[PDB]
Amino acid sequence: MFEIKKICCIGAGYVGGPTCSVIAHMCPEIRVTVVDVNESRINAWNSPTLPIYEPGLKEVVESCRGKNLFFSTNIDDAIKEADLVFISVNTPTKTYGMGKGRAADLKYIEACARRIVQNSNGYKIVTEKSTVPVRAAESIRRIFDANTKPNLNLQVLSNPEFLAEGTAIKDLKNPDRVLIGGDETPEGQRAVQALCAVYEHWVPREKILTTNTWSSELSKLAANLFLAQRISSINSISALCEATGADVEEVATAIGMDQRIGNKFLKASVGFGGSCFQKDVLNLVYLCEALNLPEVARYWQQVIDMNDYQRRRFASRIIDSLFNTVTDKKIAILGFAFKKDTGDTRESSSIYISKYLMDEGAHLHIYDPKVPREQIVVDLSHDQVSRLVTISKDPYEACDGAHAVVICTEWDMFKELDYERIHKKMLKPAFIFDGRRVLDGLHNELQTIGFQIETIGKK
Amino acid sequence: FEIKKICCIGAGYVGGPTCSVIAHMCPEIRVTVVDVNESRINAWNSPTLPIYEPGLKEVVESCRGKNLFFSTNIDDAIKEADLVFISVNTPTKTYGMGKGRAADLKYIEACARRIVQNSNGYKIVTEKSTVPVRAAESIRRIFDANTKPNLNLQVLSNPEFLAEGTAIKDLKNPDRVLIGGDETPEGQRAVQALCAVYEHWVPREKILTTNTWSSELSKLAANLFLAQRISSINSISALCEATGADVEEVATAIGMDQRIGNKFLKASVGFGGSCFQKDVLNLVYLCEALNLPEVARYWQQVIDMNDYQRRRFASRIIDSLFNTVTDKKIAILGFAFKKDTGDTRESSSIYISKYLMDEGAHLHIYDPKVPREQIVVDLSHDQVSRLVTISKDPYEACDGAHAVVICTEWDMFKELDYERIHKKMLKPAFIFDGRRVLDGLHNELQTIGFQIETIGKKV
Amino acid sequence: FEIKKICCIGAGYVGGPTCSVIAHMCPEIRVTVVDVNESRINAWNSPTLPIYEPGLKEVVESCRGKNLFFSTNIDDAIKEADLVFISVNTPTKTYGMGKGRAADLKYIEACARRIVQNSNGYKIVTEKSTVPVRAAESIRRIFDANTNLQVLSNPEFLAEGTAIKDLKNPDRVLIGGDETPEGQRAVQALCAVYEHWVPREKILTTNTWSSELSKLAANLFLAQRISSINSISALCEATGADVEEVATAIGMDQRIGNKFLKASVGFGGSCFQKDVLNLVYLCEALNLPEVARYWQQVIDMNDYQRRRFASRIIDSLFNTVTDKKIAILGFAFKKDTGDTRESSSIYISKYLMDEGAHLHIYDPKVPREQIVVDLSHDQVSRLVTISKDPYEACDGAHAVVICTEWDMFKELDYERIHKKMLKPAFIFDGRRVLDGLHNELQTIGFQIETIGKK
Ligand SMILES: NC(=O)C1=CN([C@@H]2O[C@H](COP(=O)(O)OP(=O)(O)OC[C@H]3O[C@@H](n4cnc5c(N)ncnc54)[C@H](O)[C@@H]3O)[C@@H](O)[C@H]2O)C=CC1
Ligand SMILES: NC(=O)C1=CN([C@@H]2O[C@H](COP(=O)(O)OP(=O)(O)OC[C@H]3O[C@@H](n4cnc5c(N)ncnc54)[C@H](O)[C@@H]3O)[C@@H](O)[C@H]2O)C=CC1
Ligand SMILES: NC(=O)C1=CN([C@@H]2O[C@H](COP(=O)(O)OP(=O)(O)OC[C@H]3O[C@@H](n4cnc5c(N)ncnc54)[C@H](O)[C@@H]3O)[C@@H](O)[C@H]2O)C=CC1
Ligand SMILES: O=c1ccn([C@@H]2O[C@H](COP(=O)(O)OP(=O)(O)O[C@H]3O[C@H](CO)[C@@H](O)[C@H](O)[C@H]3O)[C@@H](O)[C@H]2O)c(=O)[nH]1
Ligand SMILES: O=c1ccn([C@@H]2O[C@H](COP(=O)(O)OP(=O)(O)O[C@H]3O[C@H](CO)[C@@H](O)[C@H](O)[C@H]3O)[C@@H](O)[C@H]2O)c(=O)[nH]1
Ligand SMILES: O=c1ccn([C@@H]2O[C@H](COP(=O)(O)OP(=O)(O)O[C@H]3O[C@H](CO)[C@@H](O)[C@H](O)[C@H]3O)[C@@H](O)[C@H]2O)c(=O)[nH]1
Repeated sequence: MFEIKKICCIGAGYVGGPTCSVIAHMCPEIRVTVVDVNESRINAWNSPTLPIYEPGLKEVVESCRGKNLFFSTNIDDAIKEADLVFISVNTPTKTYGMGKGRAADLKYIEACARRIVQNSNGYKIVTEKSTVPVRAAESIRRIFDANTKPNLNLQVLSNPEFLAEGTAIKDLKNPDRVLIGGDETPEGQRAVQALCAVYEHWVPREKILTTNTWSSELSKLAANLFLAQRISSINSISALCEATGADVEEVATAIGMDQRIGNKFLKASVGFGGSCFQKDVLNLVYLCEALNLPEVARYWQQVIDMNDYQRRRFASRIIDSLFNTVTDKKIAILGFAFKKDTGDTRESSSIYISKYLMDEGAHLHIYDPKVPREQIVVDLSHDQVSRLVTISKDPYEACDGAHAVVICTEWDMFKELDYERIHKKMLKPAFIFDGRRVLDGLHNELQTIGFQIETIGKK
Repeated sequence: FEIKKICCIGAGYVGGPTCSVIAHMCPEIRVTVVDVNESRINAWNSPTLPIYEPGLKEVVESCRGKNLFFSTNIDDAIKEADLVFISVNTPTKTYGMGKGRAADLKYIEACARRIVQNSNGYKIVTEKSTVPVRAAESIRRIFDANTKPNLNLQVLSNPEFLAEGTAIKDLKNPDRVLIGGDETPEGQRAVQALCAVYEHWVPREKILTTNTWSSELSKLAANLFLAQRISSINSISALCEATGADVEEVATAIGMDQRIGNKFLKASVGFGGSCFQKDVLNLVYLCEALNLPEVARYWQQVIDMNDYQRRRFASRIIDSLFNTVTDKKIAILGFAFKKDTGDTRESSSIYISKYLMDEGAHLHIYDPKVPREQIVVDLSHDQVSRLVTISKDPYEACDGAHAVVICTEWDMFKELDYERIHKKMLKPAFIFDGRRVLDGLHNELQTIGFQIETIGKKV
Repeated sequence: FEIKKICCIGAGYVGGPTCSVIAHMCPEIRVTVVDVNESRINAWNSPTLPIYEPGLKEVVESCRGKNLFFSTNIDDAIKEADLVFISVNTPTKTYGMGKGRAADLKYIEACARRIVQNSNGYKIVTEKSTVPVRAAESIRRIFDANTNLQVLSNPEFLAEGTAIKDLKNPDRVLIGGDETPEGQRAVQALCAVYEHWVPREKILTTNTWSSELSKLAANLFLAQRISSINSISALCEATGADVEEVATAIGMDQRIGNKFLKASVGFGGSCFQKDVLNLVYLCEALNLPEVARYWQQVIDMNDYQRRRFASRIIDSLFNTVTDKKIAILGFAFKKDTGDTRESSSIYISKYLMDEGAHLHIYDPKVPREQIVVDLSHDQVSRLVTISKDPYEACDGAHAVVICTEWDMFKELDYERIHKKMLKPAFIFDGRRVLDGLHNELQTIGFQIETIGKK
């Protein structure tokens, strides 16, 4: 019977923000207050230009901002007034100690939990939205039960997020499903039903799926595991195609017409990237090693190993094709973002293709149309960067007097280039290693030009 | 030109149904299925077909005697037919080099050589049999080594995608038909000619033409992807039992992401059937042939997971019976590898039954459609005489037993009288549900006094 | 056409002697030996050459400025030459993919590209560097791209220290080339150069790959022998047999030969280990792990032999060597050279340095700056002294460690050495140079331990 009147969200990031903006927009009589430790980020949200850009987000925020939606920096009063409290802070991979470089660090989630119980009174619904390790909600509950008061009654729910970077507003206005996890006790289900009620304001009851708490946490990770698996699986197929004279695009199409298999996430590449997949896989493999599930640990670890194989063997072909040495040779790196049409570099296959060539002493010239040059120096640093790396300002400068052109990001502009011009002003034999299949179709015109072309999944 | 006479060498789970469906759809084409096995051809020409397949008996009776024939006269059949299917079995080698891993092609080769010994003029030889990549090239060399004047034999790949239990449905309305052929003129003659046969009931949009190697590899990749889904959901199942999450919940949340799909996410004791294990093992072995050890161990994980799923389940039964099962009666419900078939090939029931037989148990096995003599054959290799009993009905098997092990998801098992089953079971009585069919009946079952444990649910 | 002008890119231990010997034999041919190291070139034009090779000083001074030249000007040497030798180094890559295994072909690639940037008309490019199999296909692809040049293989078989005798009286010459018309003309042209002083029966012609691979295979067999007889020495030590008797016995069987059966602390030198590693790394790419791990045993045994010997010393010195003066007699990798590439002396010294031993190192032909360089990367200032004469090195020494078979180490006065060593005294004979001299040393009071004696 509980009705959720005011909402607070700790963490105004890529998840915290748009999620609450849409809630605000869909349920005009609910107050949505987004707070965050980073005072700048909060300010950019009330600013004309948003901290994170998502198509349609500005329209949504500007619709209810100041009406029922508020961005604020006063976290404490947001919490003590709220009915439901989202925890949407980050869980970065631990950089030291046990689980170094795989395990998730809960220090921020724990900070939200302690600050909540500090400022809370009466009844409240705490809902974690961050990708957490299974039973991380058990920690939030430990903390709350340890620091209890009279009339304090805090209920912990899981409500993970699923939006893809790029389609967030669509993916939230019209979700494939909404996921809510709660205790299978009466205090839980009441809290589950309260969060349902909020999602019912624009999400049909049929797409709202309720589970237990650990099913919901585990669901978040596994969805990413299955997706990343699909890519590693087709990538391994692409290796096999090159050895047997098959074409991986032909094999993809045939596989994906099996409706039980489906056709999404089958485009073989030089490796997947992004701030989410590899992190979640490592998180799950570390969790498994801690629950004495080595069989399961090493099952999922093959998603990473294969993705690491895909990248390393690309670099190997380049060196193997360049007469086994690539030291002091100019090489063009076309594309630095992990996927096209973005400026995000996180875990981009190009960082590692570049780092491999940099270990040989190749003189790299890098071009991305959207990535700032100073970001590329960070991703390659940690200098060896000054001697070998050079961020070019247009593609043709990168290919001038180069041995090879390496395409590492699927930018559509790379499909349009003047490979006539590039060839005259390259060293011979000129090579093209395309690791994003963007040059599919153009293979014949390129050979006759004299270009030597090697692409993933075709001999 | 038109194919007017088809011959299919191999009257098994592929050759029978696929040919019945062609005849039923192509009245003007004479379809003859041949086999070296006379009892089987006898069964085909009888009111009791040699396999149980929903709907197969109507389709056969629909045109048997008119354009559909079953004979042991292989030689005259090859001679008469325009198109010759190769649809013989391709088991894993149980001996020699690659024992336990490599595919055994002795049955393909015998077809190829019989085909050439029986052939004049023009024929299209098509292999449906799942084979290693480059396997048609062998048939092609055998034909080239034994060409006689006017002998023109074209070779095609036409992998089959039906699933047992849904064969007539899959054949009558396939997601796709895949044909692999020479990029040469004679090959395109051959491929167009086979497209014409399927174009009688299969829309041209759903007919995929590729080269021979892509076709064979697609069939392999399709099966690998499917089996991977099962191993992936099963690996999640083990993690569920350790965390308290529920695999049926997690599966559901995962499958509503349309990029993943909701098919083939039903955790089990282990996938069976003639093809998944052997096809993975084939691809893995072939990867070693071609210096691709990374790919080999990426897919090897599919089998290892499945074998761990099975061992872990056997272990629950034994650990929950205090690690001693000697002379304890155990009911085994379901011996078929899936429901709606009589095929037991590689059924998890076999491996589960064998684990319990090694512990000295008294197994009473029931299954609605698997013939009695097949079960005895599958557990022999007597241990069977001392330990194994085939039960006429499920209540007999559960009578005086310590536990019920459900291995096949036949619908009837959910409908049993467990009230009755309990009174005559030894106490404490266990139901180990290896297929999640008793889901939602757990509360009722516990009050009846039954102890129920199922894949992917924390005890 | 008769080859009238020859260029050799790379004036090292191969390009220098091999071209000196070509010039001394062929007075109607102009041989210019070039290199980027200007100090190396200048030393080749000096009364003190940049390498110690017996007979080499005579040969060079007999032609330098008649038909033998050493220049920094790489381009004109190629432009005007009829034949360009590539004799540059192919080390083991210390970086990137295959670090510690694969051969670095960056110096070959440099020649191939400078040749075509600096040459017109007809020229013969010969690969004398020890390359992997099919590396001559790579130079061919380069030349057929930036387009008339022919590519040949002519590996060298000279061993350092005997380079002059081996170049004047070779067992055989190996020339590998294309099986084409254009190729077989270029091969018989190089034969003509060698036929001035090598008989035709001892000139062997094959194809490019068979030649590139014969060089590696030959060095494998050679290195395998040493390791093989070295393994027997450890067998001898445990059964009281004697490695020299066993070796002598083995070698009387004509089918085995009597050569390369001298046990030792471990084979060194620029090539064996890198060539074995090269071939192993070749084998992985070719999906041949048995061949790979077969030849890998040639390296493991070598490393074992050195370690076993280094531990011999530490164990015998009552298990501790910290702050103890030890003499290292012999830093070159073999006798009659000053090359210290992969000398076992480096590996024993580095082992002894890890124990904190103060080393005093002597070698007749190795210059002191090389030893300091070889033993570093300070730890060296603290622990390593370089002695002007041997008796200085052994003054107050706990032990004398012989790592090189310089004939003069017999000639020493171990009466005198023993009087001024700390007690008890030890000699560790890593080359068996002291056989027969034992009883003397035993009576003098020296404790003598060598390779292959219990
Ligand atoms: N990036 C994505 O596409 C998705 C991310 N996620 C989850 O979101 C996490 C990070 O989310 P983002 O919004 O992308 O990152 P973010 O770092 O932009 O957002 C988290 C915000 O929380 C603030 N914060 C951290 N600790 C705090 C504390 N104790 N008190 C107050 N504010 C605090 C941070 O300053 C930051 O602005 C991931 O690790 C994952 O768990 C889930 C789905 C997708
Ligand atoms: N059973 C299935 O679900 C499917 C299997 N496949 C593939 O189709 C092939 C056939 O499989 P099944 O029909 O299940 O096997 P099966 O063993 O039931 O049928 C093969 C038939 O071929 C006959 N045969 C063997 N050698 C012969 C010869 N030299 N001459 C004449 N007849 C001969 C056998 O007696 C047998 O009746 C396999 O390669 C399998 O991988 C493809 C799709 C579905
Ligand atoms: N040392 C030996 O006994 C033999 C060695 N070989 C092979 O012959 C080769 C020559 O080895 P070494 O002479 O001992 O080594 P090295 O290091 O003495 O000679 C290489 C010389 O070439 C110069 N060089 C390298 N790249 C150059 C370039 N691009 N342009 C101009 N000069 C360049 C270097 O400055 C150096 O002085 C090696 O590949 C070796 O494996 C073959 C037979 C015998
Ligand atoms: O066919 C394909 C599709 C994608 N990719 C690669 O996959 C990577 C990841 O792309 P994407 O899925 O957009 O990553 P994210 O933007 O981080 O979003 C993922 O991670 C989020 C956080 O868990 C989930 O909400 C999303 O559903 C999931 O797509 C990229 O580098 C792509 O190049 C391929 O290689 N082939
Ligand atoms: O979610 C699932 C789906 C299946 N299974 C099991 O997996 C096995 C295989 O199931 P299914 O695919 O229906 O069996 P098959 O009849 O062997 O069909 C597969 O193998 C055929 C032979 O290659 C292909 O033609 C089909 O496309 C492919 O589905 C059976 O033991 C099932 O019980 C599960 O455990 N969970
Ligand atoms: O019976 C023996 C023979 C040699 N060695 C050791 O082997 C090493 C190398 O000796 P050697 O073969 O002379 O070395 P190199 O001077 O490098 O010559 C070898 O390596 C050259 C480069 O590949 C080839 O040209 C020669 O044919 C080949 O003998 C030295 O450290 C020696 O002490 C022994 O220990 N015992």
